[PDB]
Amino acid sequence: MVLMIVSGRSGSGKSVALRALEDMGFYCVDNLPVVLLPDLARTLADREISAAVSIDVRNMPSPEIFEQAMSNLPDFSPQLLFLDADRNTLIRRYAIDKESDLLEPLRSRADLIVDTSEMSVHELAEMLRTRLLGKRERELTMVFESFGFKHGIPIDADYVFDVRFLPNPHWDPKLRPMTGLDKPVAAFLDRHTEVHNFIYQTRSYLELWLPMLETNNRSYLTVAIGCTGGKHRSVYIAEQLADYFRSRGKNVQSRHRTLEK
Amino acid sequence: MVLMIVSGRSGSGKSVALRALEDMGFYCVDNLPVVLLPDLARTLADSAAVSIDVRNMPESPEIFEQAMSNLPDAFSPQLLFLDADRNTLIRRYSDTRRLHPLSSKNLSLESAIDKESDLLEPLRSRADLIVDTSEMSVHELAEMLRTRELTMVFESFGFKHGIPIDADYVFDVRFLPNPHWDPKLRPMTGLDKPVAAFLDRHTEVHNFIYQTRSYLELWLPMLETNNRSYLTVAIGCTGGKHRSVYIAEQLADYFRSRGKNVQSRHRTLEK
Amino acid sequence: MVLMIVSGRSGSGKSVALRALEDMGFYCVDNLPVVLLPDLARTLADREISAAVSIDVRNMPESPEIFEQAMSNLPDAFSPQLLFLDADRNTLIRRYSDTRRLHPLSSKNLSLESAIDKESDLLEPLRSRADLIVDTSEMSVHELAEMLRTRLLELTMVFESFGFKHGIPIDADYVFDVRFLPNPHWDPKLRPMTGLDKPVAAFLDRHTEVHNFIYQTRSYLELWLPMLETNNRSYLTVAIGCTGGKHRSVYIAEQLADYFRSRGKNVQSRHRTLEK
Amino acid sequence: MVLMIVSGRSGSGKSVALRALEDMGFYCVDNLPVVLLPDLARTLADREISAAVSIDVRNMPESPEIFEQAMSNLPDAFSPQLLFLDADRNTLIRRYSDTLESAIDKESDLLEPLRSRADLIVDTSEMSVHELAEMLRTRLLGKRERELTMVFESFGFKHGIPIDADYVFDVRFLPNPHWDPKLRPMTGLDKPVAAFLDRHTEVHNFIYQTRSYLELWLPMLETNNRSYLTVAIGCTGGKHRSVYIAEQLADYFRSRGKNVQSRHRTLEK
Repeated sequence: MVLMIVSGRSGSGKSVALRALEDMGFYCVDNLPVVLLPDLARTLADREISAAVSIDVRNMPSPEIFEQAMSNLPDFSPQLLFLDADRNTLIRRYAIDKESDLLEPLRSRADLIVDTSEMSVHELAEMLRTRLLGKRERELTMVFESFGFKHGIPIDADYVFDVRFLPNPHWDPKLRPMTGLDKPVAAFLDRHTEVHNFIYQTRSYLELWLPMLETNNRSYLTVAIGCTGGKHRSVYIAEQLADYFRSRGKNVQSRHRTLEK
Repeated sequence: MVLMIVSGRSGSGKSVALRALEDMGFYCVDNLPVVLLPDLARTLADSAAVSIDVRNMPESPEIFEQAMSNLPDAFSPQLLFLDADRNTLIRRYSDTRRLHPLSSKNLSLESAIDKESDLLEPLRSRADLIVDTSEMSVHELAEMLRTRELTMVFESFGFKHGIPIDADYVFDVRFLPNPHWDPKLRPMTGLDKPVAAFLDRHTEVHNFIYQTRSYLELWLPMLETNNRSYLTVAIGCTGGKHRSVYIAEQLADYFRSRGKNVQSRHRTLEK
Repeated sequence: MVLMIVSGRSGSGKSVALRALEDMGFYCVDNLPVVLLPDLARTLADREISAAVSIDVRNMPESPEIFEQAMSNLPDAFSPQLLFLDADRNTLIRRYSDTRRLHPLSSKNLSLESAIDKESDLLEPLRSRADLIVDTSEMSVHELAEMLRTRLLELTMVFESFGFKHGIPIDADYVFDVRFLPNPHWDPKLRPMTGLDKPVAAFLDRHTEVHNFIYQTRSYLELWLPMLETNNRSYLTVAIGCTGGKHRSVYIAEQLADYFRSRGKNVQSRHRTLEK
Repeated sequence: MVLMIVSGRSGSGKSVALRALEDMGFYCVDNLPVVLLPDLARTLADREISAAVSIDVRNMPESPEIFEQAMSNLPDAFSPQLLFLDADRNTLIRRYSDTLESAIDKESDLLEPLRSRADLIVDTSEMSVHELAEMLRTRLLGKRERELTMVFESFGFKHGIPIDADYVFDVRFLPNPHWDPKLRPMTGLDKPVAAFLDRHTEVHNFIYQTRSYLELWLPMLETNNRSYLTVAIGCTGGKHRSVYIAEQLADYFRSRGKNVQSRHRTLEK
């Protein structure tokens, strides 16, 4: 039923908002010409799925075409979000006076507006899931936590997954002082087909049971990833699994026992 | 006037192609449905770049054929199909989003990427170009495309007169059997049948023609796609009257028979 | 004592293995002719050391009878063990130095492609009898070495059942929560029995969704079981747990256990709640 | 007919010398027990092929009588020659920590039987890997003064083909490392630009198929009285792809024992 029309200054993060919608299951068309907007909708109404378009400084038509084109919308209920963005922040993400004026028709009719000035990629993403799903507190909350077996299995765990067989980044003495949050330890593991495959099959196995765990009256679901030391492999896989479900819209929380000291 | 259809398995770099085509000046619309392709085309007549992906491929080619049929007269379609190794795609995946957010879940990442080549077989089997992005970084795939028919020229020269400035390749044949052994041939050239009958009756000349045409055929495809109108292959002996004249015309007739667009020149006989 | 035979295509890291085997303590002889292998072996016996030879494209005798005949005469107090490293065709190509004949001792080859392929054909006798095989394709210099230090220093699977109110068993490697499956406490007749007692078993067996959990778990375990087998791990512990540890977990644990018995594995079952 | 015995203190570069002997065609056995020396030789005598062994501190017997008894037992058809490398204390440490002083000092005692019989002795102290390799061919193949000389030079097509070229190969179609702005100030002698070109399978295959094409004709080009052979590789700028491929081709023929010389026209400005 919902048609999300994303707009905003170039550099504010409209593409990020658009990708986050896709991960939930929206069907998104980027930089579609304004005039064809209704044309798209009728063909997707019969499809029965939620849509998201982007109107960008390269795509805005005379403000009369925008009012005219949005008026011909059939079926589906709309909503227009655009973000504002600091000049120095917009430049850093990538004249400006011509680009601020052109978007004024869109700037004036937007149902929601978001200041993305201080937000990172992950931080803009999660803010937007929150404003289109609601900080739902009465949903199950998934905790993904990384631990080291030599320090003991966390008492609160519901599931425990052993990752000790995957490629060990302590083998490279350059990486030995870093953690799984640090970009080189990550790249070590990404070059291994089996690290990807373990992440994928694990979240797949959880999603098999997530409907039956979400609905029975459970407040938490605790998933513990563990290696020998809790510094490298498990820290990576846990944040990885954790950020996976975040994109699915779920209520997720990550915590790394060995690193929180 | 050109309609750029970017395609490929997820992980192959089509997201890079659109950003590059846009930096080039195309109008880029991502994930426009197939049926509406001409309607976008009709509105632009008064060059565009779209992407056909697993998320919009209609899974029955008749939807693709019908949609391409209604394309306006002012626009010409050209289909780009970036691809990469199965395991390379798996590594490129950033683990935190559905590979196919809009269709049912798969057995494996292996199976996920494999069903995607099966589904994309029509776009790939009509693909004007295919780019194996398997070895490429972010920048270099970009630049390969910004850097985006051949005529081969075989010309014979004499070393005492200097190497032709337009040469790309230079092959020295001064060591092959010298036809100056028969004084009858000494005033003739390699275009005259007797000098040819000498050089042909020596097995070792065929071997050089053979190994040289083989070494060229190794790189001929990669020279064809990169923006070269001409490829100049210069054969040279000492005077430029005998052995080079013959061999150069020989290489020419080979690639002629392979159908190539070939053209010959003899620098020593044209003065 | 061990006679370690390193093999593999050119570019695969056999040279790395020998540097790794040396840091570990082998007496390493590179390119020794096959025929002299027993002669090397007997001469190391009275000194009581394990030695490492490399059989490569430069010494593989093309006639497998020469390798078997030589393997037959090896002394008694030595046990032969064959390692064979390989890599992707093109990865070998990127590894090559460009500046040294690939096969400096025999006929030149059409193609780098045809060279590396000719090499796999010549080494199939060694590859087909290879005790372990290592695809070094994704590995750096250090990690091929360190991988070898790690398993130079057979598995029994334990499936055990517990109750969450009593705490997770300390020896668990994997813990799977089953508290969401059909609860057999619906039948108060079952309430004093355990998951080993036949009526409870017929309960859980009657629900299609219990088989699905049993099936989907052992299949998820099968994904990693090969790598846990080669990883120098003596035991693998899979703990199934419900709230009480009497019914659902006791059954499911015994199920997974009997499954891997049928694939032939080394399994042993345990129930922490029934052992008190 | 030759049996080359490479030795020296650990860190002297004997592994390098051993490999360089292989690239030319010796049959090399590393770390063979000293006692087995004659057994190896008897098996290679029929094979009609020239061999090289290495005697190292990990392999030299503690009593020099076993080494001398063993070397006496060498068969007729092999002629032994013993090469011995030595180097400065600080230099040995440096090559080693890329592979106790009371240990190297106590270990110096072991090698004296070999050192005092050394037919050639080579100071590898100030030498790089390429330099030790090039020196050792010189002391084994002579100064190849009357042999043909191969000249490999890289140029840029925008500056014109060098006049002395005998063969000219165009590589402008290969992955251009100017695509990575990081490489733009470098040359093909700089390690990253090489690493760029190495990840490409066709950069390897081009170097190989070119050196293969040249070796097809080299028997006839060496023999007829020709003093020089000049092979020019050219890309547009003569800074990256050609500079790399040219030196690669050159170091290949260097390892073959040939008389080689490299020159890069655009970089020698």
